[PDB]
Amino acid sequence: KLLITIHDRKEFAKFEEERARAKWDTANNPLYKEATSTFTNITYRGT
Repeated sequence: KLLITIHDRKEFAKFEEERARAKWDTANNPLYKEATSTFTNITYRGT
């Protein structure tokens, strides 16, 4: 629908993937203005 049609949803399931890092987030809100989900900002390498 958005870009890949696979992780566009799946990173909202395990939250461990994030291709575009929630980006589309259509599984939650319209874009990502409300509450998007990203670990990649704090889970960089493991610090």
